[PDB]
Amino acid sequence: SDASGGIILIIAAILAMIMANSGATSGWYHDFLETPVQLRVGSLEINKNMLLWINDALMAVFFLLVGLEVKRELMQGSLASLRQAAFPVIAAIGGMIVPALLYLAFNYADPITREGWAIPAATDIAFALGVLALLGSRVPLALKIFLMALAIIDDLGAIIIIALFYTNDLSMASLGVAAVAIAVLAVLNLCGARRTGVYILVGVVLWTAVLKSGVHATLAGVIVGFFIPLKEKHGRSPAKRLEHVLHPWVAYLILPLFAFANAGVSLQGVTLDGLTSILPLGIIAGLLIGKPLGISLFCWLALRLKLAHLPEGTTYQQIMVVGILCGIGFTMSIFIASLAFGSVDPELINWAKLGILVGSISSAVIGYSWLRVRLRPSVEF
Amino acid sequence: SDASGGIILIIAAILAMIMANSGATSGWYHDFLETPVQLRVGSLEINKNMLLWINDALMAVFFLLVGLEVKRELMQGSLASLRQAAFPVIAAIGGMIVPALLYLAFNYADPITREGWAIPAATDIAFALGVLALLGSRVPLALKIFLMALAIIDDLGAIIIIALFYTNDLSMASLGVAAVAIAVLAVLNLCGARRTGVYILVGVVLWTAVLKSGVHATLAGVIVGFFIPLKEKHGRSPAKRLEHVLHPWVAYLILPLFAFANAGVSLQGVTLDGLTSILPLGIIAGLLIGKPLGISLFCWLALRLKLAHLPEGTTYQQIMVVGILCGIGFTMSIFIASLAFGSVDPELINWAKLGILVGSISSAVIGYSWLRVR
Repeated sequence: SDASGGIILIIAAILAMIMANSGATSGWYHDFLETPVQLRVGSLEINKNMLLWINDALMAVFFLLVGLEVKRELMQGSLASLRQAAFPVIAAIGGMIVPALLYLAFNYADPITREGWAIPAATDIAFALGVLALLGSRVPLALKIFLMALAIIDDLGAIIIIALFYTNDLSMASLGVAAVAIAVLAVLNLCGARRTGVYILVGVVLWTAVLKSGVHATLAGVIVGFFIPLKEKHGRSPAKRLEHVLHPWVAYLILPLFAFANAGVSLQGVTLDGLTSILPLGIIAGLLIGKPLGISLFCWLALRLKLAHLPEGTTYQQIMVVGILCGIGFTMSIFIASLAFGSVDPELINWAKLGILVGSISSAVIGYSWLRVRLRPSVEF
Repeated sequence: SDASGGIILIIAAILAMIMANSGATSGWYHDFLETPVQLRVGSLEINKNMLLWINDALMAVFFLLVGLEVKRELMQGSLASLRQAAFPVIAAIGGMIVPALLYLAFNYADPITREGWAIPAATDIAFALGVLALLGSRVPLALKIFLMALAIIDDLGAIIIIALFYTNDLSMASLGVAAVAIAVLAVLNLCGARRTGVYILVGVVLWTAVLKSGVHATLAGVIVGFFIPLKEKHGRSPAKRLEHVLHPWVAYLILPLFAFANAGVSLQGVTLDGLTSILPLGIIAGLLIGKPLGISLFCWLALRLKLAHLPEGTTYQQIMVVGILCGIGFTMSIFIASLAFGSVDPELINWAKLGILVGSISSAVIGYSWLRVR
């Protein structure tokens, strides 16, 4: 049903463009989105916009799910055995280096815009499986496994690196409470509690603790996911169950809402035909060329270097098309930009939005057409 | 396991007394509890204490559970049929009138302290079933049904009345959003959605909207509970399930935390031996005498007036003892006082805490000894 998740996502985002363009709404839209939000507890004052609380919450939840999933893979899936996992992993660290270097060579030596190196290295999972689910039963599962592993390694990779990069801002008190929350999660696991709500609570305390850092409040949900018990010992599993409960929310509510909030951009307001700025074309090159070339090349090199591939997907034809499909960073690229540029500049965000809008809808349509003539046609009669 | 829930509740409250008494901690305790909390959204500024957010949240959840339970009773339990429900209902409206009137006669014409008339009419369910579970398997289920019906009718009754009393404060915008949230709950129920989380979300919107009123933020959870589908059509029931999931939280976390936060009161600080003030003695009269006399009398009168009783509980001996057991308003009385006196005075709250502490530990020890021999 990730076809309807895809279409509801695209309806959301398109409705956000409409919102941010039409005069009658594009004012309410921005005055809502840029509304100041601050919380004061006696002397404690924490302030951000609406959009930043929204983003931090939504990505916290999303990466809670991603944490759950990457654990499941890491112990019972295509990331469990050192054999299977070799191919996606190699395909990833290559599907990230190339998108950056095509963007950094196009952004040579500009200390402001250098920091958005990790922008092409993102891939919007929902839009990829969204378009991919439009082809129906013609699509093999080895392909979706491969892609869903690639998206996760690259995105969680970028989030980890970005987490490591900006640390200057976290107070020792917040880091103390963070560490003690994590330790509570640990003891909670090792003492084995089925009750997952407790893990969630302590998780929220960890989130609030690092709340003054979107990348850390995001990474909080991944920590929470990583610390929820997996084993079916109970007869049921809490991690698997929770994940099953999340899947609908994060696909019908969380992502479409996030798109509705962060994909709206004014065009009628301003559309300067010169998309030749080092950011738009640097990013476009990082997604439309950086992704497919990185993926494809590193998979060739993976097969050569003794490391085989994930079964029944045509390495010459389909793998490279998945490589293109990796070039849609949409929501995740918007989030990464909103991390690397959120504090520094509000206008680099919009040109990044443009560049990644172009790189996305292009690698999505291009990847679509070369793929509609590569499925062996499920005949009906 | 409401025995362990009871003992963990009493450990929490006692630990709160220790907290608020011992010099080394009674400062941190109060500076934590009285810490200013304010949220600002552009021009929107909402501000309360830590204790007020804590109370509103905890009572929202609690009365979500109570909403669920009272619905379950209203359709599939002791409150379903007009026959069985007659006895607890009559026993309640009499177990509320008498506690007030014994407190209002003791608080004749004092426009400040009149308002706490609904303080003795509360009954801390957790402490009642907490001491009641200390007796073990000797306790019949008709008694627990009767008491758990009384507690709810009386407490939900007081909350409803208090909800209707102070309306002067709620903005038309917040009321508008409240009404539209409730409407969404309605449409969501009539279009039959299994997914209970949606009901919870809309529920939270309702809560947030009426957030500037503890009694309405509390009543929000009851609205949410009322609007969650009950039928076992799915093969399972979402309201029953959710209630089942709630029961351990609200007993092990919510109540002991609430008692740890609202039962701590300084004695070493001040203990004037004059507990003759119209509040302490009016309250004590309302709980220790008001409750048992109200209950027992209205149950006698219930049996007389054609309305029979709940099966296999001795009306002469046990019923009156339950009437005593209703005289422990502990947490609920604390909440009611924190509603009628939260905005008017910080010191009427503490004398209320004392009066209801006395009335509670006394009606619990007295109700205990007369019951260990029955």
